[PDB]
Amino acid sequence: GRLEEALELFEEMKEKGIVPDVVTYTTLISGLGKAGRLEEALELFEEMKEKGIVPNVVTYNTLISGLGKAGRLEEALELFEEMKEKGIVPDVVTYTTLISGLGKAGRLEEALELFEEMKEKGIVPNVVTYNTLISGLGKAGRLEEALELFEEMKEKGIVPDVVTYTTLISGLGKA
Ligand SMILES: [Mg+2]
Ligand SMILES: [Mg+2]
Ligand SMILES: [Mg+2]
Repeated sequence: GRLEEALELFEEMKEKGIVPDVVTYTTLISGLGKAGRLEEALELFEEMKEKGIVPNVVTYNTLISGLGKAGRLEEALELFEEMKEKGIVPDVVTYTTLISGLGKAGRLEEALELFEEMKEKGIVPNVVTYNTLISGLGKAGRLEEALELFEEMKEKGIVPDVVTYTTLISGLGKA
């Protein structure tokens, strides 16, 4: 939790000619993210790329999570495209965050497109992914597609929970 001290040592090591590496940057970017200090995490991320330190999936996940949380979806999507271009493979956490963020932003057609894509890449969606999409479809009156996803999740052995059922029961009832 002691971020201002960690940052002090970080500055100290650079001043002593000890070169930070991907672990150093990751730890700090994560800590900064969790501390609300997203802009500072992003500055460290820029810096690590200038120094030739290559970010990894943990780096991208942390920033995308932070940006998604903050509603900064255009920038979260920029990082997502960048990570795929660098051949850093996104994982279920990356997609969940984006589909959730695009969810909350009511950009539902884009969330469904990412959902399609994650399945093409072999990333297995989880109950959170399905719940977000089914909720979004449910609220838009797109009941038939919500029911297809509900059927799909059961078929894949993802077990629905009470919010999944509520959403659908609500739709069938008031629609
Ligand atoms: Mg920036
Ligand atoms: Mg940029
Ligand atoms: Mg770019």
